[PDB]
Amino acid sequence: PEDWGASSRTSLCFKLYAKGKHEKKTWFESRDFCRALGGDLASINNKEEQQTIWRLITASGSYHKLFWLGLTYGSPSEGFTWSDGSPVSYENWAYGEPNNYQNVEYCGELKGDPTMSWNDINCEHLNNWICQI
Ligand SMILES: [Ca+2]
Repeated sequence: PEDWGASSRTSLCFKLYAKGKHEKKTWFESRDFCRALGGDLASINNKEEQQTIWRLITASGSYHKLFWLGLTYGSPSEGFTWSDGSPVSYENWAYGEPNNYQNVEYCGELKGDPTMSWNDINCEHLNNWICQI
């Protein structure tokens, strides 16, 4: 769908998900859902993509929700990775994150407010999610 608010043209498309609580998915379920449509969980690779997603969040009127992104812990040599294979270069971790709290947080979620900050959280948490194609 045409992004009238974009400041530059791209054919890449982000889509926000989950209107109701029962729809919410684990990180793995969200990854699989987006791949079943031919894409993947969203990666956020620069500030422009972050702003594009923030436009989608405000346009959807679904505020202050948490969304799975494609962030997942890779290894000590890599740190975090994106499920779509992009290197984690741009980062927007919240203060004190990622913190692998209690040794069980290996997936990344977006706080859908103007900060657009990321936090690592347990992959089995039920969240909204963002796909990209
Ligand atoms: Ca955390």
